[PDB]
Amino acid sequence: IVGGYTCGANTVPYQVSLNSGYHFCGGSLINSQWVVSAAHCYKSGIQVRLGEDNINVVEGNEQFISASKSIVHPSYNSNTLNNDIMLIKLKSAASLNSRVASISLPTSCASAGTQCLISGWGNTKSSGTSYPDVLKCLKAPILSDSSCKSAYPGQITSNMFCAGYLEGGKDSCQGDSGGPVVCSGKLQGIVSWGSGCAQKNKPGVYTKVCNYVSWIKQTIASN
Ligand SMILES: NCc1ccccc1
Ligand SMILES: [Ca+2]
Repeated sequence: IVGGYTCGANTVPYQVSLNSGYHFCGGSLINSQWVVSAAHCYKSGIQVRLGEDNINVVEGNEQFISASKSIVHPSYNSNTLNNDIMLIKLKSAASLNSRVASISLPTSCASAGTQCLISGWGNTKSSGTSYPDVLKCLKAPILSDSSCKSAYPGQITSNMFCAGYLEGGKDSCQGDSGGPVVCSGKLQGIVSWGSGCAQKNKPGVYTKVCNYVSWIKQTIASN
């Protein structure tokens, strides 16, 4: 997250870190057994880390649970990033408490202009590299579809939305991928892609979760 703020420990209780020996992507806990992330975060050998603030210090509220199954969306296209969504099943159920909690799936798609909360442990610099140890947060509005399509001509599908600031300076970044975009208390986006971080006229692009609720619910009911 570039241009954000320190969230505060366990104030984003649905945020997870995906670990393969090191943090590599975020995700969101949607019930006691299942995490949503980005398909482009797929790896074999994922451990899900819940209850984290500092990812390099064991602080006492963590739960570390290995994945038993990953399911990339059937229509994921890694070239275009269309359908950039993946479900991860935990080997055992998480213990839900005030520091580890699920986020609800949406009923309706969020509206342009709504302020959302984006969070992660990704790079904090627009130019250069600095990775934080504690969770960072950013408030950013959903942009109009016409603004989004003008920023990325020929590249925006109906399964994507843009959020952020056309003037630059505040954005998600590398290492935030797969993490949550929460608007009005519901999971509306997944950190997906963009052109760099916090550059002018190049806002972040997010997977539009409201288009996938049927697939999520069917998949959970069968696995
Ligand atoms: N600035 C959007 C973004 C997010 C994740 C990875 C790359 C770019
Ligand atoms: Ca920790």
